Amino acid sequence: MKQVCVLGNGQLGRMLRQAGEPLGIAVWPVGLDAEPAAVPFQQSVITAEIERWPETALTRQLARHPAFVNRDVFPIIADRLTQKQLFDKLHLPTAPWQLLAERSEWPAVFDRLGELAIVKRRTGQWRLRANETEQLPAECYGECIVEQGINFSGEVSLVGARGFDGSTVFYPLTHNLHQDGILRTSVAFPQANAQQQARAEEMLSAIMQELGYVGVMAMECFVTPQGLLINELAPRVHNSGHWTQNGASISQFELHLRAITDLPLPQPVVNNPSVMINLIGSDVNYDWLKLPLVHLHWYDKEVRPGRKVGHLNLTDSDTSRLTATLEALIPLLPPEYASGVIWAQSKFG
Amino acid sequence: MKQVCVLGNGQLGRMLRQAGEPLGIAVWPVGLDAEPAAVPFQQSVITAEIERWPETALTRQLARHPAFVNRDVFPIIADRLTQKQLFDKLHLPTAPWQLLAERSEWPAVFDRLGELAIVKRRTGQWRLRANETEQLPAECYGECIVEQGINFSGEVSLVGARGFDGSTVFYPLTHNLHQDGILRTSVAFPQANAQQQARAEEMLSAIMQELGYVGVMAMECFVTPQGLLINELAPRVHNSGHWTQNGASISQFELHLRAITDLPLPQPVVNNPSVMINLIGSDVNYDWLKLPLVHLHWYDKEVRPGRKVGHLNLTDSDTSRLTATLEALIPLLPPEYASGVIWAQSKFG
Repeated sequence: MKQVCVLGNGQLGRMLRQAGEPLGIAVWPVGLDAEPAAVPFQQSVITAEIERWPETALTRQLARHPAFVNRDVFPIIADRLTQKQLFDKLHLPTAPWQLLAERSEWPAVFDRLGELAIVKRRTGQWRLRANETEQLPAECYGECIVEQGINFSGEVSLVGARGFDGSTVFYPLTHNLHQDGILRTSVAFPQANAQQQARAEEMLSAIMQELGYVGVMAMECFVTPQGLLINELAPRVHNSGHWTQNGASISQFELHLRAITDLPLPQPVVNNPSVMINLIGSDVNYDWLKLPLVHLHWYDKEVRPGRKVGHLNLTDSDTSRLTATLEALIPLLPPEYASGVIWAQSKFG
Repeated sequence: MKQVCVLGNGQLGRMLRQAGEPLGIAVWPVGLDAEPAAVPFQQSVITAEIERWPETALTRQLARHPAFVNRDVFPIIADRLTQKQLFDKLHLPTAPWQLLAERSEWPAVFDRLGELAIVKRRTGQWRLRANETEQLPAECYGECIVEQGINFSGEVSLVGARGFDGSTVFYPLTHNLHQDGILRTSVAFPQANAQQQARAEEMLSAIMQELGYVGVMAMECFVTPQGLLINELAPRVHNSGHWTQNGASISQFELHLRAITDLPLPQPVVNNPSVMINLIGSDVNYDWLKLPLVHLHWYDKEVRPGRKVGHLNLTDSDTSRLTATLEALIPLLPPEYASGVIWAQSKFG
């Protein structure tokens, strides 16, 4: 019996545990509060569904763990500065940026970055125009970064994994839809554009290798006129990959578990397209289940506005049946969901 | 005329041949490269000065030889795993260990084995602390073993032999000094501690018998607070037994030859203490011969750093004369030899 402890007590941890079980792998999602005595830390591999955590009884001992996988990577990614610098080091396309040091810069920051300057904290964000300069916290100077405002045609993410052996497997690119800064819909086609897929894998491998990363990692990018631009990275299973639960032969959760426990890591097989619909601050509606293609993933979380409470995965070989199902779902969902659905739908047309 | 072929062309083979001659026993040290036509394999007993060898024209035919003595033992000893397991099977004290299987273990490996974990390959070694875990090759997992880090008071070896008849003879324990993983000095007293000597013979006989071993075998141990611990075994004449050339009535070389050719195997007689000083990557200095007690064994090998090129054996009934000689040798030897000499000297005081 293989064992794994997951630092973080959310749906990702729950979903990892769910995938673990049928494989004979025990996964123990742990909260930060928790006492080091409650979890089998001592005899398991340790992973995390969170990028950064506070210091506690637990996390203290964890930084000592001999088998806390990718322990050192988190921080690099946790900090926007270091993350951005990593892309730079590898010569990967990303949006032009620089850390915010002093007001003197302001003038030329607008010169090479243009009209809109996107300010961001290192550890939310501002969209300042030349005159809104004064609107920013003073505290920001040297703790906040600026990025060129990028106009993309679309967004995509590359989900893949790397093993201890340097082996690497990837899923097809997934098309994402964010609304109000929230992932709402993801679509995956079994056969992405081969060139674009190739271009993206190239960048993710360079990254994983450089980092000595073992396990599942997601890379978010913008589709632009001058190729793909790396936007952000996630050192863990990621929402945009949920569709793999029902749409691939090996899910992202399983994949993550296989890699860290040294299990085999062949390339997953995707035969059909999938559509994932994220459930945000909405209540369960068992009516959704009248559609046989629908697969409900309820996180069992107290419902709240803006809170991801579950997701729906749809996959089928029949795109018509697939689109029909989306339509049918419209009315069964709150209105805010309509846009996302049509969007998804818009992909099969 | 008895005949023997020695698989391996080193000093051990040379020394066996030297001992063979006056007894009317022809010994043919053979290299691996060699052609099966060059050696009288067909009409001799075959032995080896090496524990493991590659596949060749020679070694091919040898695995067919009807008189390749202890053919099957080598491999058992060649592999640390199987060796360690043999001690286990016989219930002999040895340092706590386990093969390295997975990172999950790491945590508890440090629990029962302690602070320092000694990693070793099966067929060099690492001394990893809990955090140096990541410093080990990935390849190691399941091809490398871990051993408890043992704190011994001293090191000793038991050299002895077993005949086809199950008869068994041993030399007194020999005190060894290793430096930088290299044997530097060995001291033997005619009368070892009777209990300790008894305890050690008990373990070596159990081993030889179990293995059906015929010939000379050496057993290296650690002297600890909870008795002797078997460290390692050598299925052949061993460096720590060189002193027997001049310090015993029957040398280890002769003994090895007698056993395998079915000659008589009475217990050798040791009347005095002996001191052997190994010549490592040093040049011959005929000045050493101004000391009448010194017996030089030059291997006739191209000199090289770290290479054992010869040894000096000293034996006498007069311990004062013996210690004086050691002192005298200090200056005639490179400085690196000083430590070993004083050590040896330290035993007569």
